[PDB]
Amino acid sequence: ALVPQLSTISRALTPSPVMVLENIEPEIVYAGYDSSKPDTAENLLSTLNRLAGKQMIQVVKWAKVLPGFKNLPLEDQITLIQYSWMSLLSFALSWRSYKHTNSQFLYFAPDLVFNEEKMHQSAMYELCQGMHQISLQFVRLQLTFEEYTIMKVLLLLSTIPKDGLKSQAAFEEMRTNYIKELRKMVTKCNNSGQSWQRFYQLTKLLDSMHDLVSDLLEFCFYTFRESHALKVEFPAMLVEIISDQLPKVESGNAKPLYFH
Ligand SMILES: CC(=O)[C@H]1CC[C@H]2[C@@H]3CCC4=CC(=O)CC[C@]4(C)[C@H]3CC[C@]12C
Repeated sequence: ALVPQLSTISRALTPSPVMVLENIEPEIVYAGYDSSKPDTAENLLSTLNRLAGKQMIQVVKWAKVLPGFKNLPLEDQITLIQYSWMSLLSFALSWRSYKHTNSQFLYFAPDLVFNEEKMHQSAMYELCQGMHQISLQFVRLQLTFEEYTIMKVLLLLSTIPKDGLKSQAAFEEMRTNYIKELRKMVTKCNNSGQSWQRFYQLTKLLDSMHDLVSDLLEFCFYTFRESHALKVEFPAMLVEIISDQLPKVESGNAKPLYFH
């Protein structure tokens, strides 16, 4: 007589959150690097900024379909993306470096791979070495794609306003759920000692991104404010993001969340 509103088939066929993360992972983006131009800081940095703007367009499309993110107030979704963008892009850079070059180079894009020489020419050498160190860590830990996709969501949820989000409870719920995903993901089959040791390594890695990202942002805000004198160009997307972030971070309104 009445139509069952529950779908057994639907629940059974719905993919796990981890499988969804794999399904929504953005496709690789090209930098549009032109080797006919000289490899001076002005050109390399402008090209990386253009690449960043293209990558952020895809990050936003990804965030729209990230399981759980839609549950947070809109204002909070926008805020987390703005506070975490540098952590997401630098972590993804190490991932590509790890997968495409065994962490021997920094794989910004298929058409723009930095070797030591480009790192020096970029005038961002020490920062490049810092992102490279994360890539090297991926090799030591043999980071898996599943672990990486969960950690990336955790990074999106790693920095919040000192004040607070519109819904701290909604945020905590999502953050706790994804930490649970990582927790289960590192569970072996049966060996708590090894399982906790790896969870510790992964969370220590996540934590280490805050100091790296702070240094990346210091340099970013610096080149941004002196873009005219330095001739470093930024695409509309980055001007929007940085114009919002710079004052908030510099006034002490960004609060990093740590595991340790
Ligand atoms: C121009 C500048 O200040 C540099 C310093 C840190 C650099 C960013 C470092 C992380 C990064 C990784 C990418 O894969 C795309 C470009 C970005 C997002 C870089 C764009 C250029 C930045 C913002």
